Amino acid sequence: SMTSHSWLCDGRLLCLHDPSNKNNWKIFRECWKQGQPVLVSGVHKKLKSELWKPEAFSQEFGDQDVDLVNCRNCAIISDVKVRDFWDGFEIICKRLRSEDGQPMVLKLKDWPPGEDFRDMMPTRFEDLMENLPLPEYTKRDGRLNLASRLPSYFVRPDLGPKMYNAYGLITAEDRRVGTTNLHLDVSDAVNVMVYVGIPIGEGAHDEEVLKTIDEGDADEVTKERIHDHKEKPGALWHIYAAKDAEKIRELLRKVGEEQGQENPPDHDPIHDQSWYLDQTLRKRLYEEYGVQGWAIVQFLGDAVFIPAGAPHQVHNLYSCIKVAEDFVSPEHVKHCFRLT
Ligand SMILES: CC(C)(CO)NC(=O)Nc1ccc(Cl)cc1
Ligand SMILES: [Cl-]
Ligand SMILES: [Cl-]
Ligand SMILES: [Cl-]
Ligand SMILES: [Cl-]
Ligand SMILES: [Mn+2]
Repeated sequence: SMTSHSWLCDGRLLCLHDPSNKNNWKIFRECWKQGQPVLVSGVHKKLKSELWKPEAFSQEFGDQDVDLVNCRNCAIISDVKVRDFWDGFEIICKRLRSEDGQPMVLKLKDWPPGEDFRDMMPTRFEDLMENLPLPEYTKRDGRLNLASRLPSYFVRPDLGPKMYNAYGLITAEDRRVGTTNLHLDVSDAVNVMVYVGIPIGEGAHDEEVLKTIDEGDADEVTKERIHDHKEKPGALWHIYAAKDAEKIRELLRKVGEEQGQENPPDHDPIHDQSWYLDQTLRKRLYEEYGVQGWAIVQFLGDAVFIPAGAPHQVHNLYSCIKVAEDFVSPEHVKHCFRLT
């Protein structure tokens, strides 16, 4: 039967089921005030699916110049055409190859660039902004979004949204790599999975995806969305409470020293955006520092709410198109204040 919500991460994560329900705020706001992330499913059913396909982005914008990142080694591929990324999104025999002759796992950097999403893609902008969940928090002029209402004593987010496009990580060695490394934001954010591309060529890659989710610490109910409902999984997230950020910095300073990095005692390994917490590091954070996180699988049409100050990392299972909007809730405005 249809219900309003469920609890994932062994009861520790709210999952809303109706993205446009006028009463969602009554369930949301208590979890949000406690500094927890929230998942909202079903946003893909509200969108115009023809606007969010890789072949359309290639046809309309393919002649623009961009830089890519090689996810495996962080090498920058400079000044290529954006069609060279899009045409390899799902079809493995079209991907740029490294010198070993293997197809690369690539991330499309800063595209559309800076604040240009609205100017470059006005119809996509309308379709996304009109269908964001919790609109009093997430719309540019929502009553509970302080972004447009704060003086210069607060760090204000750029004008959004921002698009995040990258291929899926494939191999057993790839399990230790991030799509986006561990970092934090001083604003709140909502991140929507608008498209998941499951390839063909090296298609039959189902098995390494299940081992990644299982070793990723995903709960038993999350494993049921695959086997029972056949939903498309996009990306594995780990999110940590804002209150645990300094304990994470202590672990990463100790590990940086063990690995012969030579860092001053005060340097900030989260701001550096240079670490991915693999199974070994996540277990060491729990056992040695007492810190538990949330392991979240973001399926097609899931919106992940990330609280200001919360350290988080992202590992794509398949090729993903994500679109994110920043906002400033009253619950978490302390995180962007420039004094004390
Ligand atoms: C039978 C329906 C309406 C179909 O979606 N399911 C619900 O109960 N939805 C619901 C979601 C949020 C709130 Cl706050 C209230 C109700
Ligand atoms: Cl907080
Ligand atoms: Cl458009
Ligand atoms: Cl709302
Ligand atoms: Cl990164
Ligand atoms: Mn982020």
